[PDB]
Amino acid sequence: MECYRCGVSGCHLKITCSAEETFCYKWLNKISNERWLGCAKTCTEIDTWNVYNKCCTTNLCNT
Repeated sequence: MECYRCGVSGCHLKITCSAEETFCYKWLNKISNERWLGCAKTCTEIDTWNVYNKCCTTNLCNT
């Protein structure tokens, strides 16, 4: 499965999650304009007031 990570200037990068990671987590920090996009094992959804993290089990579900 492939996900969508964010480089240093771009946010449309298609990476490949090894057989180890099959989850697509996309966290957004409406404070430090910083987001944690990548593949992980479990989910850590963070839907607060400024932060918004969403995990997926499909393809490029984090774009």
